[PDB]
Parts: sequence; C-alpha cells; structure tokens
Amino acid sequence: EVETFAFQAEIAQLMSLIINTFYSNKEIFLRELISNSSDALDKIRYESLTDPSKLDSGKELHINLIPNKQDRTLTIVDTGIGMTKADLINNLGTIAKSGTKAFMEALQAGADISMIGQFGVGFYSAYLVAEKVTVITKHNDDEQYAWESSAGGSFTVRTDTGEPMGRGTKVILHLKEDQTEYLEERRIKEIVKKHSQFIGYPITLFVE
Ligand SMILES: COCCOc1cc(C)nc(N)n1
Ligand SMILES: [Mg+2]
Repeated sequence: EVETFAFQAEIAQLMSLIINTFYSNKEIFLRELISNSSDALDKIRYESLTDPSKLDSGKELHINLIPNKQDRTLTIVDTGIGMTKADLINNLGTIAKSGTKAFMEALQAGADISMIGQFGVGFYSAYLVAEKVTVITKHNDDEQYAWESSAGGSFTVRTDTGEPMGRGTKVILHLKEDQTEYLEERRIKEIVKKHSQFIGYPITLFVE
C-alpha cells in the first residue's frame, strides 16, 4: 500500500533551509509551481508534435488553481506530462542534489531564496507555505501515484486509486496555519498577475 523513503541528505537539507530561514517574500512559491506546470505542459506539447496519440489521455493543456478553506488547501493542477513512479521517487524528476548544490553556492554569493527556481528545485518552495504537500501524478506510461511529505527527512509514495485524473500532476498544499492568505481569491489574482502574467497556458482560478 504505502512505501516510505528517506530524502537524499542534500534535499532534506534544502527543505530544512526553506522551512527555517526567515524570509518574508513567501508568495514566490506559486510562481514556481505554476512555472513547473508550464514546463510539464511544454513537454507533452513537444512529445505530441511527433506522436499525436500522447494526447489521448486529454487534449486540453491548462493550469487550475483550486483554493479550499474547509480543508485549508491550495491545489495547482495541470494536464502536463506527469511523472512515472521512478521519477516521483527521484526528487519528482528534478536534479535536486546538484541543483541544491548550485543553489546553495548561489546563496553564499548574494542570491536569495526567490531564485530557487533557476536551480531546478523550485518545487521545494512549496514548503515556504505548506506544512504538508501531496502530489498526485499520472503519466501516460504508468499508474497514478500519490507522493506525500511533511518534510522531516522522509516521504511516502502509494498508488492512488482516488479520482482517475487522465494525465498531469496535482500539487496539494496543506497550508501552514498562518498562511491562509493564499486561499483568498484577491490574493491569488494579485500574485498570478504579478509573477505569471505571461504563462503560455490558460490559468483558471476556481471560486469557492
Ligand atoms: C516539469 O516536469 C516534471 C514532470 O512533471 C512535473 C514535475 C513537477 C516538479 N511539477 C509538475 N507540475 N510536473
Ligand atoms: Mg478547466
């Protein structure tokens, strides 16, 4: 049912640094996630140029932002390439070890945390605002899986039998008790307009 894994040492250190460094400009977390979805949508666009059946699991390429105050979650959904179980386990398809290294030597030279994305590990910036992150993902070549972590050095992967999603990735942010501003419609608009106004994909902000 549920497998448990240790983060490689550098990733676990990255997540600690993200969770523990005083840094007030937390909103960039949404820029990085959106920008991740956009890269995944780019990849399935690319693959489908030569093989049109790739989009058999879904023609529409979009990004949805779904705030829920009940569950205190914000979900970024896309219909991108998604991840196989192997990639989920390998730091969600990133190069987090050397990315973390570059990022940490960039810090020691006057970078700041908002630059995390230039190093290919922007995903982890989810931990600027989430105490727990769940990733539901489905790639054409594999089953639908759920990855989950509350940091602390370990993460779980399980097969997800919940809502078949067809193809893409859902990032569910269980928000820190004091970062509920990111569930406000107005606040999400302001951030999407400021940081992601030019993203080549329709971004729908769901209402509650
Ligand atoms: C960006 O390409 C990676 C494959 O799928 C992924 C990976 C990550 C970290 N986020 C999303 N949204 N999709
Ligand atoms: Mg839609």
